[PDB]
Amino acid sequence: MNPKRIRALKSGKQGDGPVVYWMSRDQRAEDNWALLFSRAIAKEANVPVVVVFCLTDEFLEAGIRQYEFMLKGLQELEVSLSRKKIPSFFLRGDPGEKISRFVKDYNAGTLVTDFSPLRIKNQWIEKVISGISIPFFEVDAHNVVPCWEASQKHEYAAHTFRPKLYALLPEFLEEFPELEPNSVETLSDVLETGVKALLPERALLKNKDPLFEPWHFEPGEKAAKKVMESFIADRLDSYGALRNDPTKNMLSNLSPYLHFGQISSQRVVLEVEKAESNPGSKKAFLDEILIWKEISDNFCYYNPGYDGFESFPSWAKESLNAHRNDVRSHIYTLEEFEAGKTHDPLWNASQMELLSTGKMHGYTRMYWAKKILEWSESPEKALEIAICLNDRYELDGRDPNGYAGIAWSIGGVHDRAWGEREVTGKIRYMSYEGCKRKFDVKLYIEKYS
Ligand SMILES: Cc1cc2nc3c(=O)[nH]c(=O)nc-3n(C[C@H](O)[C@H](O)[C@H](O)COP(=O)(O)OP(=O)(O)OC[C@H]3O[C@@H](n4cnc5c(N)ncnc54)[C@H](O)[C@@H]3O)c2cc1C
Repeated sequence: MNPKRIRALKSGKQGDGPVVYWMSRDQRAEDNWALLFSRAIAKEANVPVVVVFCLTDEFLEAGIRQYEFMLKGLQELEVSLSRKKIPSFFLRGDPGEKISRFVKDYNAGTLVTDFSPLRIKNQWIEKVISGISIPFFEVDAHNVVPCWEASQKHEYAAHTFRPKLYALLPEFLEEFPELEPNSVETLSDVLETGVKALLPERALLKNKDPLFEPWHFEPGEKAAKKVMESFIADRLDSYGALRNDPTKNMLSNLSPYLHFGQISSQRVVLEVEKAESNPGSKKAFLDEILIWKEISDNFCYYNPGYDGFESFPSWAKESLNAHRNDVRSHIYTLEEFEAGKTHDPLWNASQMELLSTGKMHGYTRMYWAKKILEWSESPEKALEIAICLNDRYELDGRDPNGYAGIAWSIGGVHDRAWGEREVTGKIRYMSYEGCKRKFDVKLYIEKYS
């Protein structure tokens, strides 16, 4: 219990009814600080707690691979919350209008949401505060250290965020207390109608066969815990020296569960720190789930233009601009990149892996984004192409981790200058020849036709 995890958004008259919790980024019952604080505030106010989720109108911007994954977990979440006397209300529409009408017609006392630094989340918040008179608070239930408490500014490098975050670990890395219980439309409805609207835009093969394969990642809080415990007892020892070999999938595979909030990163760290494994293989894992993951929330929180050329460091903007008029080797289009029609079979295999599984390997995701810059008309055209492709097919898309990693590959955010070659400038270059020495490229290409 720490009061630094909750920040007030608007102060008003405390109502006389139930505490409404606005679930957005953390779709789980266990290990949800925003859910725990909702009950704690409800208990001291002699009022029940209720959880609300808003299905936004932006779902038609992505495929069904993300729609079915999150909705299937919501079906498990509704039953898991019913076992704790907490009613889950699933609304469909704009949050600025659905939540404003829900608070008034339900007599809410205190309305709480979870933290998300993305622009669209701030878009809803601005409209919510314009239609409520009750207190409005938000809780960071996605980061071990609150994003505003870790650093009060945009950190420039990973080696500068590591001392600040690791110093605040003993105050914020704590066990999760139990969520004690209190004292309309079925989800199968919207899942059927939603899929029907996304079917014409589903990615297919030549024989009218859908490209997505949904047997790689089962959604749900239950399946998320099995993936964590399996990775620790079978892959944690080999994560250090095999995280960059996509031929062996020696990764946690938590990104679909982590992005949708189906599992807490603080719970994952607790189980890893209390697991006797290789010393080097462990330190490399927390470096990604603590430093690199929570620096992405830091990137989107303190940079309003996180998806634009303006958020690049000064040295990268000067480097890339001096190479805007350099002759590009090739200029593929959005339709070419989407179906993997480039002359680089390592890039095609990376794009084919994303279409068929919905989760590209960590190493190949850097090579995939940097070649987009090398084959684009302008750096700004690469940002849009990389964002549209990542957010449409990645199960972990539409996440601060994506915009930060896209800014890392194209603009060198949280990176330094390198050799100065044409087009890419001083940005870190990843050659096909350098990839042949790191791992078996012939194995990765043959794994995806
Ligand atoms: C251009 C680009 C786009 C990306 N798009 C996304 C995205 O939209 N959403 C997303 O969650 N990840 C994205 N990744 C970040 C990273 O690739 C993924 O976190 C990782 O691939 C997820 O698969 P994993 O859980 O099996 O990896 P693991 O090796 O198991 O990492 C464990 C966790 O640490 C975090 N993590 C790992 N690597 C990074 C990293 N480089 N930066 C920040 N956090 C990290 C992830 O949360 C990850 O779940 C992107 C990376 C790049 C370079």
